[PDB]
Amino acid sequence: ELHYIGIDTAKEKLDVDVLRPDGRHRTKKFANTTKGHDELVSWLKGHKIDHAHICIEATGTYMEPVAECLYDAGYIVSVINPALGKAFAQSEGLRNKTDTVDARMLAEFCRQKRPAAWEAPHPLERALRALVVRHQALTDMHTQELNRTETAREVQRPSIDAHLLWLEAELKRLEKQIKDLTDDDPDMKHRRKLLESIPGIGEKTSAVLLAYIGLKDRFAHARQFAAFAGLTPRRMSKAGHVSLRRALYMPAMVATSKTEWGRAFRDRLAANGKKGKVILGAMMRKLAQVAYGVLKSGVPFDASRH
Amino acid sequence: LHYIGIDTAKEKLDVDVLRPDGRHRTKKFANTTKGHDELVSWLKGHKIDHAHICIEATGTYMEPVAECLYDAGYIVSVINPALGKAFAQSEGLRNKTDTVDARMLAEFCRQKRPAAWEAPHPLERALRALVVRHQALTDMHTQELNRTETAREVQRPSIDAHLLWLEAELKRLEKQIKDLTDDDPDMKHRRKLLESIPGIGEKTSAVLLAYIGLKDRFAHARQFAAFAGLTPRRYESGSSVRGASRMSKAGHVSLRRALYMPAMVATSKTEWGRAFRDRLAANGKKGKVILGAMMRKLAQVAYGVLKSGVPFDASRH
Amino acid sequence: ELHYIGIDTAKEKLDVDVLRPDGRHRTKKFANTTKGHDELVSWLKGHKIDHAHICIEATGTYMEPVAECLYDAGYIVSVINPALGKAFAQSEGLRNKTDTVDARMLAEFCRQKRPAAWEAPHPLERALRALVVRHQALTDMHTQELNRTETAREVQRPSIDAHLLWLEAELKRLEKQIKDLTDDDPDMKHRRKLLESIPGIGEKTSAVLLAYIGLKDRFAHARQFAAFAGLTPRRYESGSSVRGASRMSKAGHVSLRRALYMPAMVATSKTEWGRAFRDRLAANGKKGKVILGAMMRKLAQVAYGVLKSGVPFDASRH
Amino acid sequence: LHYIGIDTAKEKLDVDVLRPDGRHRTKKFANTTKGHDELVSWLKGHKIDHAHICIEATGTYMEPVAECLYDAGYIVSVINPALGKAFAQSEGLRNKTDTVDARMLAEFCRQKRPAAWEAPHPLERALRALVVRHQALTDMHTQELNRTETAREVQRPSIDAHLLWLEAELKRLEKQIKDLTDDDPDMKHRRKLLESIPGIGEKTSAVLLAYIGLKDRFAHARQFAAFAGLTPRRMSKAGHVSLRRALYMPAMVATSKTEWGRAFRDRLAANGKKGKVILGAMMRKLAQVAYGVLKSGVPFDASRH
RNA sequence: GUCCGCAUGCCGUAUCGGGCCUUGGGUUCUAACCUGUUCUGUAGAUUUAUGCAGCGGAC
RNA sequence: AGUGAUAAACCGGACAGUAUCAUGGACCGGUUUUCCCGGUAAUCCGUAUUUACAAGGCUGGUUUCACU
DNA sequence: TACCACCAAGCCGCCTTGTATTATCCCTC
DNA sequence: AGCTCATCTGTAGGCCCGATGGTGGTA
DNA sequence: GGCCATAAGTCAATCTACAGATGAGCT
DNA sequence: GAGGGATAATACAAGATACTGTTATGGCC
Ligand SMILES: [Mg+2]
Repeated sequence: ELHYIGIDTAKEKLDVDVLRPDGRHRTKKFANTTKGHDELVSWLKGHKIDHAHICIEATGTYMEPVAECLYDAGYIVSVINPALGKAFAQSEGLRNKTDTVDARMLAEFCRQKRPAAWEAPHPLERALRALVVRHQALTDMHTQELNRTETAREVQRPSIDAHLLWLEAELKRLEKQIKDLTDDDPDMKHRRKLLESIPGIGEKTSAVLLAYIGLKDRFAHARQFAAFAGLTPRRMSKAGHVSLRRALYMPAMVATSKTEWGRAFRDRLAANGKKGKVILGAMMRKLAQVAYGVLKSGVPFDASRH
Repeated sequence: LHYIGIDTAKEKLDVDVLRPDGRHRTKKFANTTKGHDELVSWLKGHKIDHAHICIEATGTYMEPVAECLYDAGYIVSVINPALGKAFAQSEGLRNKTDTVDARMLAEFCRQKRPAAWEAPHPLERALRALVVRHQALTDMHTQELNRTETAREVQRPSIDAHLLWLEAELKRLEKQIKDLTDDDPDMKHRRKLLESIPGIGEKTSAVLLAYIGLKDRFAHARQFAAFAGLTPRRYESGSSVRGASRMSKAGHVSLRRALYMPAMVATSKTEWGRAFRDRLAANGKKGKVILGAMMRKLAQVAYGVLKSGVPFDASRH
Repeated sequence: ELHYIGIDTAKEKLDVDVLRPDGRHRTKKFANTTKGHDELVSWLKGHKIDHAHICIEATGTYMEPVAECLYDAGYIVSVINPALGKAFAQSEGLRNKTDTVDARMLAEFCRQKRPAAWEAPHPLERALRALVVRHQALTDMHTQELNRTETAREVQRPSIDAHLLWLEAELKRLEKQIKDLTDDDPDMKHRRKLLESIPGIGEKTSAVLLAYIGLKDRFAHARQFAAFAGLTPRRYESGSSVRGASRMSKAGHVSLRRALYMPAMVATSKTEWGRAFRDRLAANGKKGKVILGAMMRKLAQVAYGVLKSGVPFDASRH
Repeated sequence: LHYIGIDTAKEKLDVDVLRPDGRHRTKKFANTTKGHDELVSWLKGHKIDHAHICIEATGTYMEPVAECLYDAGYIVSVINPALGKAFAQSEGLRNKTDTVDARMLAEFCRQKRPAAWEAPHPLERALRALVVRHQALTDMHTQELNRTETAREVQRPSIDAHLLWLEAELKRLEKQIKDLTDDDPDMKHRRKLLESIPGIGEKTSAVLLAYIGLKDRFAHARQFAAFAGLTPRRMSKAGHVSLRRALYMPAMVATSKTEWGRAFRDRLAANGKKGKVILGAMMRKLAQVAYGVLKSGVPFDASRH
């Protein structure tokens, strides 16, 4: 006795499809609102559905309320990468693509694949990643305006210089807001110190790594976390968080250039005859693994191991 | 019930059994009559009485082993290679640049539980073989036709000699097809029904029989249209993603190829065709769009007329 | 007597290649600095070169000072579209040494084609376009931060809301700076009112149009200004077989093309003469965006027409 | 001197004359033996007895009119169409029509002053035609060979019957080519020089001679390498594919089996070059050495390499 | 010999940007008609090849 | 930077192909959403040959070596 | 003790002209 | 003075150029 | 003097949902 | 009454798997 539910999410609506143990489908549309989420739970209890595994494609942040609602209702929620769903639909031989089809396709995804259960991240983890991605957003905007000074007309410059001062201030404000967040929590304070002990990783990179690694050891292996960033070869897969991947490139250079263990790594690969960026790609992968390793070890970085 | 996947190749087979408990027995074999008997014996050795084998439709290299296991007394499924690739990509994020392993096909078989494959009737195999040979030589004839336009004088003897040969051969095959369909009383009758449709003649009917077959495999005419890849492909999500509808093309190309000129003959110089054309033309559709739609219609009517078992009735349209 | 010079510009260094009437070359590289620009002029006068036609590629802000320098030093300066430059290099050979267009190639471009002479913009024209493109940059960033509010985390919202305020303030400030520019000059003040008289054009669109049309009427026909914005269809007819389909060329300033879209949408919807234009097109098998693309072209063409006429918009003419 | 630009079509012509004073004169003609005789007369109508005519290398529809005007007494230039298009994009940014292109070729002619086109010798034209036909039948013979691999048994009589026909025809042309060569004393000797190179045999010698021709129409051997599209820009590939493809198998036979070829392979292998990069390099070399050997007029000498 | 450890070797070309240039074609002929699908964006998801080598532990 | 010489050295990833596979979204009656059952030669959603085919064109960069 | 300067840097053919298929209807020997 | 509401499949080319972060080494 | 093997054989993340602009008539 | 010729359509994009031949020469018989 286990139902398999599939929810295709939109901004406004929720298309739901319940696959019963007998094999027949029940479907109903709902509003993607706090009210319409309570309507969904009531409609499941209406049909006497107590145990169910619910599958839902990671679709912006429109699925996040209902995923947490159904988790709290006491169901098994799985939030799948939508690339998998796309591939599954093709494997299921489906020609047309509609919302009703997708909700059914997700129900069958749930039954066949039996995906891993989804856990809502800790409030601190959610806060930290929010600040970190906001910080990258301002940096990008600061870089836009900093490029413009190069070829700016003299009537444009007062505006550009003014904007740069604002952006530089706001950037510092967040950096403190981040520091306050990690310093308050005893665990994050300690874990961040461990990351900064790695030569090549500083204030900025340590925050990014904590945002994606989290409080607890959610990864079982170092190579898993490296793969999660899209750093493991397939050429690099690039099948992982781009914000995590981009944050490691400049750490990789200062490591391979101005550290002992970095130059040691650089020279070894240089000997075998690797190009500059190939070595950097490799060092990005290594920094990721070492970062996860240092945290699980729970003791400062030790160069002797490398 | 065990689940087996076979990664077929020209020279080697690669086999992966999945036991009910969940352990993998694996062995490679030669893709030969000997190595097919080795497989059956190896399966029978490990006390594998009932199993569901899944094979990719790679080509003619997988056909003997599929027949061997069918005879041995197993459930053989022969899957569209695109489904296998898509399945591998649904199993992981980074399986794009990877082969579909025998293990993957066993998992495919367990999860999907695909339909059982049936070997075609020897007569159906012969017909489809002749029909695609006929298409092959038409293409070659067309090549040489195009060459006559801009030929040099020293080349023309060679091109003209080839054209004679190709026309003689095309004519020989057309008789060999006619003799095949006439000899069998079922095909003779079913062909006559297809030709009753206005827009469908001697060549198209042979192509339709080659893919419809003796038995009525398709439950609904809709499905035979989908089989040819002639149905539109909807692409809709939320209130933003709005992909324009287009011909799916996810079906037999040999079929889809054969229906275009019929569609053009239908919509142009036929009562029921013009009627269809005008209605869509009024609704504001392009010329080639109307043909694409008529192609789907002909396929759908072709199966409909056979399913009825009576000649084409214009009143129904 | 007339020499043909080509200058291949870079950030730091100039690369000059004189072509003599006889056919021999003179080559000398210079620094791309105020000193090196005066050094260039002296060097040309050194070799008794008073009459010459200089050809430079339009690569941005590194080639502007030297183009000014030579124009003032009494020479015919042509500033060519780099797309023309590359196409010329490919017409000279099939397997060219490099894909780059060197100074020698530019000297040759100048000789064979005798391109049109480049006139330096008026300080006010150059200032107005500077402010207008700055305004469009801040509008883009404002739109970025607007989109973010939709899906923002609550810890992020204070930062986004704060930025939006700054951007909105800056945009108001900059719009006033534009208004004060045009209202000071009696020429620009008059021309702006003539533009705004057109239904579907207001304060923002008028400034963009003035920025690209300028003080004087450089275009002979109004169709040419529509082409300058990249709003004219692109035909691809060849022989009998090769017949494609007409789409917008988009071969022109994006700043103009982006500025006219919402005006066109206002015109066809609310204004009488626009609605009239929409309907006649809509009668034929013409889709919504196709009508907008058409109205965009029309608005540009009317915008120029009105300024050339020198009298406010008159609905009777449409 | 007048600058005339002919835009060619299957049926019609679009002539555009540009006078020294700088005024256009347009007049259409039919692309026929009659309409070519009209053109000659109409030019002499406006007292044009000395002009440079520019026309795109467009199919074979411009071959008669080019031969006509060459015989009439004009400087005919037949330009690569890729150049023409590039020139059109250098003049403007917009629109592509027949009326534009006819006028455009007059401007091309004036500014560029392109090299004069010379009609091939009948034998050069015949040999090329046979060699081109021979490739067409080889490509068809391969199709039917591939088809035997996976053929059904009812198809197999048809495929085998076709192969026999194709093999008979290939053998026939190879003789027709050999007869053409052995008759002409020049081609007979020229081909013998080509075959003397280790790595070039019956097949390749005919292909090379088809594109080199009777006269030494290239100044240097490195020019002929460029004409095949074998020179690095990665290979440009800006040349005859028929000439290019013919050298790949000779290149393998050279680098693998011949003494001078192995030497070449080894030297690049020492520097650390990939398999196909060495083949790419040897293709260029065979082309260069082929032309060199003909210039010399002396059988291949290994010493030089 | 098997299984399990690994911040190990082998494999690895990051992510974002900025500025500037653009003087149609046909017609009943240039503020007319025919021909015309703007310019930019935003957010989220991603758990090993441990595949093969080493090195270590347990039985 | 020209001109002449070059069968040398450096720079070099050719072309053409073949076979095979493919059971719509839905609509119309029941049930009283879908699912499921029955029906579909009708209506709405369709730019064929998941690459249609043919012919033609293509006069190197540099380093040595001479002469300006 | 706060401030400055490096650290890495790949992409791979273009053009111009043409035409066939099949089945049904209409015209001529 | 303020608010709504008009469009919905995707497809121009070229040339000049810069930032990121975290060390070890300066003033 | 007629047959037969055989030399060569790189590629550049994937998805899923979403939004703004400007100017004129209306409120 | 039967056989041959002409016309209908025109912007293009977007699925997978398995596989082969070319030529010329030094090896064989
Ligand atoms: Mg969805």
